Amino acid sequence: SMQEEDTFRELRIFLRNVTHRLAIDKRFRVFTKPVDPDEVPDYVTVIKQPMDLSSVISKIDLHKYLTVKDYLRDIDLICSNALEYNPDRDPGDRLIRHRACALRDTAYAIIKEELDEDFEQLCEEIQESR
Ligand SMILES: Cc1cncc(-c2ccc(N[C@@H]3C[C@H]4CC[C@H](N4)[C@H]3CCC3CCS(=O)(=O)CC3)c3[nH]c(=O)c(C)cc23)c1
Repeated sequence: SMQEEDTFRELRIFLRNVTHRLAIDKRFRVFTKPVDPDEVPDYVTVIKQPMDLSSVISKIDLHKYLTVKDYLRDIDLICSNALEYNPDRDPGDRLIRHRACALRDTAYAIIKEELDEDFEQLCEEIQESR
């Protein structure tokens, strides 16, 4: 309907704002763009699907997220990837794993405080009717 196009445009607005707020945080710089293959030449082999906050914006714009839940899958992907690709005790790995977890925790916390559950529920129901 028209009532439904609006619902997803509002979602896209919501998600772009949250994503922007993560992307401007200095701790998450490492997650903002796709990996530089010169810096980590084996990344593509170790990680099935790279994900990053730039890509998440592109996906929002491509109407790829119909629910916040689907969005959070990709935030969770950004984080799990980092935990997978940098597992070691060394401080460089610990630092990025911390930041990965902090990204994930921040996203969820913004969403907890700012997403209306009835809005998310409406998004899920319009989605389920397709
Ligand atoms: C500028 C840039 C562009 N593209 C990719 C990266 C990048 C580099 C290194 C790692 N992982 C390292 C694996 C081994 C070797 C050292 C250490 N363990 C680890 C470096 C950790 C470092 C990352 C940059 S920081 O400023 O956040 C401080 C901690 C990378 N690992 C990744 O998972 C990603 C997404 C990129 C990346 C950087």
